[PDB]
Amino acid sequence: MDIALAKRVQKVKPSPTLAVAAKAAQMKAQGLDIIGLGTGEPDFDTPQHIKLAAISAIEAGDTKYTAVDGIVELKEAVKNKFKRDNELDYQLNQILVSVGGKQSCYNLCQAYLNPGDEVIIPAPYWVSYPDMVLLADGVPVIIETTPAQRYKINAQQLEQAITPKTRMIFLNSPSNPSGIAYTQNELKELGDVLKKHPQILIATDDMYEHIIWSQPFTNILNACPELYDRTIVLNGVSKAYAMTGWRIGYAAGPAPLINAMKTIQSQSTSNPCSIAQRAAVAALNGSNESIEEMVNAFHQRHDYVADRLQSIDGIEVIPADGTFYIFPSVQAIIEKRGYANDIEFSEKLLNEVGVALVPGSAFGTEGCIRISFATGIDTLKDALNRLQRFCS
Amino acid sequence: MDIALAKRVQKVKPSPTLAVAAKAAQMKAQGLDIIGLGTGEPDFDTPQHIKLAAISAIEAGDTKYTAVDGIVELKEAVKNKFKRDNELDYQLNQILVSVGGKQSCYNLCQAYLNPGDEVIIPAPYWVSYPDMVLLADGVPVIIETTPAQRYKINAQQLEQAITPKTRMIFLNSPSNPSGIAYTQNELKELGDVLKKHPQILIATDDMYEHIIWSQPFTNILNACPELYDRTIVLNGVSKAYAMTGWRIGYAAGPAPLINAMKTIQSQSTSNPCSIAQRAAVAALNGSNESIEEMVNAFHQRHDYVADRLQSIDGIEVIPADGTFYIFPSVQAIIEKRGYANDIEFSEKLLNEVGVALVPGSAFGTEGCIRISFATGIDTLKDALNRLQRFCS
Repeated sequence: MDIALAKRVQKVKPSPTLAVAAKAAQMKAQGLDIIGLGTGEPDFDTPQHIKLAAISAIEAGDTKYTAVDGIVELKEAVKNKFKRDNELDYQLNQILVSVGGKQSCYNLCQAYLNPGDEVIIPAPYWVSYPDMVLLADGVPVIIETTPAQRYKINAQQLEQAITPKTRMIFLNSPSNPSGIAYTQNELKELGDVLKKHPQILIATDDMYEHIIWSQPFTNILNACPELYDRTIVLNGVSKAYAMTGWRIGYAAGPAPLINAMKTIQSQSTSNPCSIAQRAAVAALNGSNESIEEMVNAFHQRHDYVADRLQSIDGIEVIPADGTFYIFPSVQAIIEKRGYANDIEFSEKLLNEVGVALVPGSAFGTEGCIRISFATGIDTLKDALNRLQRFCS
Repeated sequence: MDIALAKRVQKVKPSPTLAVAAKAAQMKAQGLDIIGLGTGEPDFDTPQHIKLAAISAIEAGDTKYTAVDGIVELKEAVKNKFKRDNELDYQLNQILVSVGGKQSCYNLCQAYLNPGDEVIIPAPYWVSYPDMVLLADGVPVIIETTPAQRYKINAQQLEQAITPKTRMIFLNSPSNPSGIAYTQNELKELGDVLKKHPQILIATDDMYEHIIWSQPFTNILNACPELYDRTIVLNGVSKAYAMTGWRIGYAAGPAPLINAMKTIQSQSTSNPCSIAQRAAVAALNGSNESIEEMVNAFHQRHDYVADRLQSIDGIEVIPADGTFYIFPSVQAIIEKRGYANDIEFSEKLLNEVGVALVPGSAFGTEGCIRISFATGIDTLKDALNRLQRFCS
């Protein structure tokens, strides 16, 4: 009598960042004093001129289907953003507007990956990279890194993991969860390895491109232009303009790949919310001021948090270059107390002092925790006080 | 030099509804005198109370991540809409809000179907049914119907199509492209066959449920409530409330299937645009004044269009029960003028008098065309004058 389900969903698990978020929302909605230091979104509202454009779009009758791959105003804005921000040249047939940055990745895997294809994924990785590979029947090949490398892979590791079967790699810099960015010198060394394997497609996820303070943002294509013809660039307005719930991402890459991704999209979501596309145009075509103000605040919150974590015995802290995440290791605490792993550390801490985090093993790096400083410094000081009490 | 693309994407060919829409848009954009008769979307704005609710959600800052399967106000409004409209009972863990009703269908295939699984699809079909089945490596099993059977399958056809590997059926009533609705009598005769094959999931697509005039709407569960355990109901607001651009659909069925579909969604789009969800809450909880207003206009247009198509020699026409489509056969003309098929008929009609419509072959019924009367009652009088001048 029991309904049998698709073998492909048994291979993955539901988003565990989103499960921590939903655990804490529901505990909060039941009256409990919980603090969700595992946020995926800033504490700023969408800037006012983006709102007025979405409102104004609703009043004009922009409530219809559009080109599946995005209205021309949006694709133009994207084209000009890649020229003016990243000195990359893309035609409009190389651009695809999608329903969040996550879908861009999902379309890429469905559009490109065949059963058994191996995808190099550096750990610590964004939770969804292996699940999106697995849903397309690819094989995640994880490269584990340590604080002794500031959580960045190196050329001999990469060459070691590459195989005749490997057909894609994800490079995510600035990284969710670590907050670390590859310098240009370092990206050059990785491109050198990659130019020797022409069958490998390079997916650079630049979603945190503007949330960076230790250096100006660079990506693999600035470092090694030679790889242009086999790189998809993935990006979005989610984090740079606090438009998380608007669900607008975008991508640029080789025309045949973009057309295939568009094929998957026309058969799953068709076009994104047309009101949200209009909002996105206002964002990309607007001034970066609300960015600079947001990023300055994230930076001062980051320094506050990193220094708080430094004062807690048993916590080894690696400072981020960007994003609103920091990824310290609680391994010393796990060992002295006898917990199985960072999951138990996370469950105990939630249950004892009400701080909800994402355990590092959800990202492939056991013994760490992911802390988001995308909330106000008052929430931060409270939560870190609670984490300090727990670690005593 | 060239990027190789995934085998699954080679199984699907571009949508013919999307290609007619885009080709007519270039022809109007160059200045030719084109009338579009192949839109899949009403010519009404989104009603004011929905628009107001969305604007107010923008100003209120509901611009962040929600629960992946939808805000609880919208899930409750779906629960009550199913109880109120269709006398079906569903709990919140049986309901999933998706990025358009197309995504509900896509999530369903990815969550349910295993490679080799056969899915029964009555012809004429919505053009996306077989593509979505193939993208999940399932195998479409078309039941072909004739204008004489009013383009409906009978019990004998459904029994002869079922095999050990039949796992799903799509029942789309009222139908895109035909406009025909099954009666409760005919559905029960179908449910009686399905009762003898418990392994078949039933996917009833009721997106056009309110766009009906020939009879009260009923679906397979009003006909055979016993099938409740193995039926998922797909719906949405795109067609009833003129909200295609908003990208909100919803589904109700068995909790373990709804949860796998949620898993797929959590790894592809996350939650749909939070602004659209509030707009959807206003639509479902609102009055039905917009719909009755829209639907009677469509009834008036259909009746005019149908009366017209009878008077044209060589055209046989079956009147519609609803939707904004009519699906008449031009086969007598293809023979007479020696055309290859409805495709050559459709390019020649668009070349000669600039009427854009969709050939019946795209929905799997050679020799018909889909006319859509979701345009002005004035524009329709002209479209149909051009149609004699082509056919007479």
